[PDB]
Amino acid sequence: MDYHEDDKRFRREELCREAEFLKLKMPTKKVYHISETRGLLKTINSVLQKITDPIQPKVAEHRPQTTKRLSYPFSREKQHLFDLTDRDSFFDSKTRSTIVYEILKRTTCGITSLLANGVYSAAYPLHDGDYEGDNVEFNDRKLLYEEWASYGVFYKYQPIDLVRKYFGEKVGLYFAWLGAYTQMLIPASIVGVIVFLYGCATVDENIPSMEMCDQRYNITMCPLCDKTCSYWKMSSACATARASHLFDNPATVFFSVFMALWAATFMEHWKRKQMRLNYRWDLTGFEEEEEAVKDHPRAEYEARVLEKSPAYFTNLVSIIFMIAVTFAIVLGVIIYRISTAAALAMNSSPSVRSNIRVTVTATAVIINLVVIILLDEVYGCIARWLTKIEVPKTEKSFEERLTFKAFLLKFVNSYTPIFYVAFFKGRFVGRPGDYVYIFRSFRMEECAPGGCLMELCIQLSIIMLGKQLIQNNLFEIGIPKMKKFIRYLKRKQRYEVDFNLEPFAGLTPEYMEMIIQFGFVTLFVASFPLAPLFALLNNIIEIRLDAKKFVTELRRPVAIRAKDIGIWYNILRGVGKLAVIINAFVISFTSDFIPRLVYLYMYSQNGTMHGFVNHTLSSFNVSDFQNGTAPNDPLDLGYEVQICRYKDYREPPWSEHKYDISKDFWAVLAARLAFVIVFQNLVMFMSDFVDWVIPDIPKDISQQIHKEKVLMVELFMR
Amino acid sequence: MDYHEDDKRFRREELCREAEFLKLKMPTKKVYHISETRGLLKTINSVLQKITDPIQPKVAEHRPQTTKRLSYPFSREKQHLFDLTDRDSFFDSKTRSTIVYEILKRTTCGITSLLANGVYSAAYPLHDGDYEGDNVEFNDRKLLYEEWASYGVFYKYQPIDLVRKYFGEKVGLYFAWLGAYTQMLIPASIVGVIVFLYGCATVDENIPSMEMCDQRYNITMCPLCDKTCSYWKMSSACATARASHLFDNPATVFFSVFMALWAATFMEHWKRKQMRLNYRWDLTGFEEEEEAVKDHPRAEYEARVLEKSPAYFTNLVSIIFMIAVTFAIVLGVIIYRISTAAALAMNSSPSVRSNIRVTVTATAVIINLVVIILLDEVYGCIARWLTKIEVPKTEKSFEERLTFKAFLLKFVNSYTPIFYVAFFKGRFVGRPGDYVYIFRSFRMEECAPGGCLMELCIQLSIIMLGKQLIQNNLFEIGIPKMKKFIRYLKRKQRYEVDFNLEPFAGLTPEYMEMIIQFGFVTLFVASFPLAPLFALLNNIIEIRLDAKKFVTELRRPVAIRAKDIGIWYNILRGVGKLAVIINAFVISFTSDFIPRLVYLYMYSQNGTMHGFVNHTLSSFNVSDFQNGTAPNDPLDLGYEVQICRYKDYREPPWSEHKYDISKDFWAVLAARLAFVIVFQNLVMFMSDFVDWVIPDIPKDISQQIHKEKVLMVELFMR
Ligand SMILES: [Ca+2]
Ligand SMILES: [Ca+2]
Ligand SMILES: [Ca+2]
Ligand SMILES: [Ca+2]
Repeated sequence: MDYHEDDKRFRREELCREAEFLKLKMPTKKVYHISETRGLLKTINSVLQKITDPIQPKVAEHRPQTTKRLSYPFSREKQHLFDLTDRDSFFDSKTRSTIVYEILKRTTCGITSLLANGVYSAAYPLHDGDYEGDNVEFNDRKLLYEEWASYGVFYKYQPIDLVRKYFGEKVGLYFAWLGAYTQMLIPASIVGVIVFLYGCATVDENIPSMEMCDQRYNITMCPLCDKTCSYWKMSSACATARASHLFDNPATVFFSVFMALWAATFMEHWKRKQMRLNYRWDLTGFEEEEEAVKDHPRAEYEARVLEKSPAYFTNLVSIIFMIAVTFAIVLGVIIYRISTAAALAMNSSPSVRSNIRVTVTATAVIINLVVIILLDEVYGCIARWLTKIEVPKTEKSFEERLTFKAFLLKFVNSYTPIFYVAFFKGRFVGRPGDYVYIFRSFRMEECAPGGCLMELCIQLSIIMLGKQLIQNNLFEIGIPKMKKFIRYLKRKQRYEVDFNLEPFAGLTPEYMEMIIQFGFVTLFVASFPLAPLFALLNNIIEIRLDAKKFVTELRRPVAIRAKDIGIWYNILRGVGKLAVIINAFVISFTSDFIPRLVYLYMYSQNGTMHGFVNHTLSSFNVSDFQNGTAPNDPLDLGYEVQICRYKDYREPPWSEHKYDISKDFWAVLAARLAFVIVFQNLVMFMSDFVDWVIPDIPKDISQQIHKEKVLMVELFMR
Repeated sequence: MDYHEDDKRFRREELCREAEFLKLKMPTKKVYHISETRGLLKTINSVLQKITDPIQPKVAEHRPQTTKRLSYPFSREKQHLFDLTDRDSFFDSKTRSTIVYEILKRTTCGITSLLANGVYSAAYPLHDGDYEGDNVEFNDRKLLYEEWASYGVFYKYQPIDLVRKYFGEKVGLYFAWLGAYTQMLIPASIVGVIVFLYGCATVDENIPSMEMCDQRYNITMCPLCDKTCSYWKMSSACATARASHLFDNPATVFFSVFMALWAATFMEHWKRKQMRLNYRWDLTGFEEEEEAVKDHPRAEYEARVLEKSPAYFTNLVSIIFMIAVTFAIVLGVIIYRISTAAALAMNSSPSVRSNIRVTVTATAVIINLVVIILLDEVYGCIARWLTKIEVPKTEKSFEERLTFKAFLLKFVNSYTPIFYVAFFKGRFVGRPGDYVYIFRSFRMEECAPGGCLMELCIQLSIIMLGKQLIQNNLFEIGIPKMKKFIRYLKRKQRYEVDFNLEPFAGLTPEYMEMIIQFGFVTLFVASFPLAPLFALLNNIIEIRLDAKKFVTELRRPVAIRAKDIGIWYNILRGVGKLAVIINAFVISFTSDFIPRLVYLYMYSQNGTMHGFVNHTLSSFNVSDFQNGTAPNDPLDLGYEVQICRYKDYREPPWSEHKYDISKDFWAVLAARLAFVIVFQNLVMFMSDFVDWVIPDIPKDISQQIHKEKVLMVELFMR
C-alpha cells in the first residue's frame, strides 16, 4: 500500500564520505520543517517526503498564495488568500508539490545547488495514477490522457483548466498559446487555400506564361550553365512558369497584406486571452525582487572578488556571440553552396542519362536540411555553454539570455538558405559577355530556368513538409523511445515507475520549434500561399503530440507559476516586425510582379500586356563568349543559334553601347523600391492601427475584476 | 482681517426664482458636510467656504490620500496614508482645496453641473498672498514668483517640488516636462550649431556651388515664369545655392540620424524622469473606474433612451471629423497657393521696379501665417464643438478626444504649407515643351531659382522666428492684458482680488504649442539644422512666460493629481514615428544629396565630382515653346539664346527621342528610393535599439521602492 507523498529525491546506494555527510546533513537541515522517509530496493533507492498541515499553510501564507473560497458572485467563486478551509486536504497535489519545492529551495546547505553538484540525482513530484490501465479510479492524469492527449480528440478544444491544475500555470499557458495559435491559423489557412484556388483558376488564362510556352515561335535562350551546356527553348521550361503563376498573382499581394494584418491581430488576440487567463487563474505578478536564490558559481565569484578586492565581460562575451552569429551566417550560406554543389559535373563521371533537372535541387536541399539539423544540435549546445560562461546572477536571467542566444542561432542557420535563395540567387551574376568567378576558378552562382522563385517555393514546401511535419515529429517521438530502449537494454511503486521516466528538460524547445514555425509562416508568406495550411497540419499534430509527451513519458514538472509567456512574446513581436519588410522585399525583388506592372503601365502600346517575355528577354551576339567558355556542344536543335536571349534588361548588341544597362532596368528597379516604400509603410501603419483599435485589456475582464474587488471589500468590512 | 478659507463660489446679486431656490438648496445640501458663509459688496458678491477637521480626514481616508510621516529611512521620509498628525493643520492649502473640491464634486443636486447650467459663475480656490508686494511674509506664491517665475532666473533650475506643492501634480508635471525638454535641447542645439559651422567652413571650398556661379562660362537657363519673363544666368543665382550648401552637406545627414536618436532618447529619458517624479510624489495610480461623475447631457440622453426603449454615431462623427481633416488639408494647400499668388503680375500694374525677388515669398508666407492663425482659432472652436457633439460619457474621455481632434487639426493646418514646399513644389511641372495648366488657364506651380529647398528653409526660419518666438509669445502676453483692459474700461480682500483674475482654461493649449514645436524640431531637421537652437530660445522664454502666466494672472487651479502626462506622450511617440520617414523623404526628394552621390559614384570620369551642374542641367531647343507662351521679351543679354538649360534629367534635343526621360532620371530616382529604404529601416532599428538599451523603470527608483516597502511592513508588524 502507498500513501500520499509530494516530492522525492535520489541518494546513490552503496570525497564520497563528505558526500554522504552532506547527504544526511541536508535532510536533517529540513527535518524541522518537513517529514521524510527512505525507500528500499536492491539497486535503486529513493528518499520519500511528506508535507504536514502544521507547516503547509504557514509557508503558504508566506507568499500571496491565492486559493478558492466558498462564496460566489454570479457562479464565479472568488479567491481570497487564507481564512478558512474546513477540509484540511483541499490543496491539490500540484500546490503541495510546488510548496514543498519552495521549502526545498529555501533550505540551502538551494536544493538545485547540491543537485547540480551531484550528491543527489533526482528531485521530482509524483504523477497521479496510471494512464488508462486496469481498475484505475479516474484521477486527473487518466482523465487528462483520455480527453486531452488522445489523437482521437484532435478536433475538440483542450481542457485548459484541467491541464493547469495538473501541470502548472506555465504548461497551461504554453498549451493555451498553442490553442490560440491553431485557432488563429484556421482562417489564414482558409484564405491561403482560396488564394491558391484563384491562382489555379487563372493559370490557364493569364498572358505571360501561355506565351512563355506558346509554341511555333522557335525562340531560344542562353545557357546558365558553367561550360558544358546547350541553348534551350524558353517554351521547354514553362512547367516552372505555369507553376510559378500559382505562387505569384495579384492575389498573393492581397494575402501578404492580410497576413501581416493577421500577425498583428494574433498578437493582440493572445494578449487579450493571456490577460483573461491571468485573471481566471492566479492574478498578482509581484514576484521576489532577485532575492530567492543566487547561483553557486555567482556566489563563489563574489567570494573571489571579495578576497581579491568582469562587469564588462558580459559585453565581451556578447560581441563574442555576435561574431559567432556572423560565423553561423557565413556557415549557413557556404553549407547551402556545398549542398547545391553536391552534384558537380554529374554528366561526365556517373553518366546518369536520366536528367529530370528537378531532382538535383531536391537532393541539394535535403543534404542542406541534414547539415543544418546537426548544426542546430551543436548550436544549442554551444549556446548553453556561452550562457553558462556569461555568468548571469539569477536563474531567470540565465534562461532568458540562453533563450535569446539559442533563438538567434537557430533563426540564423534555419533562415540563411531561404534568404540566399529568395534574394541573393541570381543578383550578382553578370551578363553572357562576362560573369564573376571566385579565385578565377569557376562561375559563382546561377539562378533557375524559369525563375528561382520556384527554387524558393520548393525549398519552403519541403522545409515545411520534410523538416517540420515529418522529421521534427518523428525525432520527437523516437528520441524518447530510443532513450528508453537504451535504458531497457542497458506492481512496482509509483515513486519508481515515475523514476523510470525521462526528466523534464524545459519548455524552451517546444516554444522554439513553434516560434521558428511562426517565422516560416509570417516571414515568407508573400511568394508562398497555403503555408498557414502546412502550419495548421503541423500544429494539429503538435498539440496532441506534446500532450502525449507530457502525460505519458515526461515525469511530472515542478509546476512553477508565471504570468507572462516570457521573452517569447517579444520574439513574436520582433518576427512580426521583420515580416513586413521581408514580405516587401520578396514581392519586389523575387515575385516578378513589379516588372509585370511596369510593363503594363509603361510599355503597353496595346492596352493589356502581351509580349512581356519578349520585352524582358534581351539579346546577345553569341560570338562574344570569352576564352572558350562557350557552350561546349552547340547542338543546333534549331537551324542555327545566332542570338541567345537572357533576361537582364540590357541593351541589344546592335546598339552603340552593347550589353549596357538599359533604361528599363533602372525603371523597374525604381518602381520596385517604390513598392517596397509604399507596402512597408502602409502595412506598418495598418499594423499599428489594428493594434490601436483592439484593446489590450479585455473589457469583460475589467468588469469582472471591478465587481470582484467591490465585493471583496464589501465582504471584508463585515 | 481675513481667516483661512479653501474654496469660493459666486451667486449673482439681485426661472430666476427656481434659480435662487437651487442656489440655496445646494449649499444646504452640502452644509451637513462643510461650513460656508457669504460676503458683501454692492455690485459683486461671493460665497466663502471653510473646511473642518471633523470632515477633512474623513474624506481624506475615503481615498488613498498618501501623506508624509515622522520616520525616515536615510533622510528620505516615508509616506503612509493616515495614522497620526499632532499638528492638525499640516495639510497644505492645495490639499485642502482639492479635498473640498472633491466634496463639492461628490454632492450633485456635481458642482460643475449647475456651474455649467449657469446658476453660479465661479468655483476657485484661494491664492496665498501677494507676489512681491509690501510687508508680505514670504508665502509660497511670493517665493515661487521670486525664484521661479522671474525672467532673471532663466538660467537656473526650477523649484519643482515648490510648484508641485503650490499648484498641483499636473502643473508640476507640465513644468518638469518642459525642464527636461530644454535640458535635452541643449546638446541638440550645440550639435546643430557645429553642423552649421562645418557648413560655413566648407561652403567656400565645395565644388557644385562655386561652379554654379563660376563666371566666364556664359551659360543660361530657361525661364520658370508664366509668360512674361526672360532667360537668366545660372551664375546670377548662386547666393541661393551658396546658402543652400549650409543647409545641405554630408553633415546634415549625420544630424538627422543624431536627431532621430535624440528624439528616441528624449522620450526614454522623460519616461525615466516621470517614473522618478511619480515615486517622489504620490505613487499609486488606482483611480476611480468611471464612477465619479457622468455628464448631465449623457444622463439625460440615457433618460431619453430609457423613455423611448447612437452607439455608432461616435464613428459617424469620427468619419465626419476625418472629412473635416481632409477639408483642412486642401484648405491649407489652397491657402498657401493664394498666399504665394498674392503678387500676381506685380510688374505691369504696380510697376514696383525694385525687384529683389526674395521679398515676394516672404510676404507670401507672412499672409499664409496670418490666415493659418485665424484658421487655428476657428479649428480649435470647431474641435470643441465636434467633441461636445460626440457626447463622451466621462469628462476625461471628452478631454482626450478633444485633444486628439484639436491636435490633428492644428498639425494639418500648421504643416500643409511646409509639406507642399518641401515635397510637392517642383514635382508635377512638365518640361519647357509643355507644362500643366489648371482649367487650361495658367501654369500651376513652379519651383525656385536655385532650388526651392531654400523656400523650405526660409519658411521654416520665419515660422520658427515669426510665429513661435515672436507672435505666439506676444499674443500670449497681450490677450490676458487686453482682456484685463477690456474689463478695466468696461485693501480689497483676497477672494475678490482673486476674482479680478482670469480663469484657468487648461493645460491643453500649452501642451499643444510645445508639441507643435516638437514636430517642427524633429520633423524637418534634416534640411534645416540649428532648429534645436530656435526651439531652445523659444523654450528658455516659454518656461518663465508660463510661470508668470500662472503665478501673476491665472487664478489658482484646482490642483488635480495625475500620474501620466496624458495622450501627449502617445502624440510624442507618433511624431517621433513620423520623423524618420519625413527626414528620409526630405533627404532624398529635397536635399539634392542623392543626385550628387549618384553623379560622384556613377558619372565621375575624373575621380571627384566636377561639372555636376552641367551633368544635371539638360537642354532645350528654344524654338519649341508652344502657342506663344515663349519669353515675352527675349532680351539677348548674351549674343543670342539658342538653347535654354532646365534641370530635369531629360534627353537633349539632338537625339532621336527629344525631351524624353533619360536613363539618369530613373537612376537617381532608384537611388533616392534606395536611400529612403536604407535610412528609414536603419534608423528605425537604431531607435528601437536605443529604446531597448535604456531601461524604462529607473534602477535607483526600484531600489528606493524596495527599501521603502521593506521598511513599511517592518514598521507595520511592530
Ligand atoms: Ca513539429
Ligand atoms: Ca515539438
Ligand atoms: Ca511659444
Ligand atoms: Ca505658450
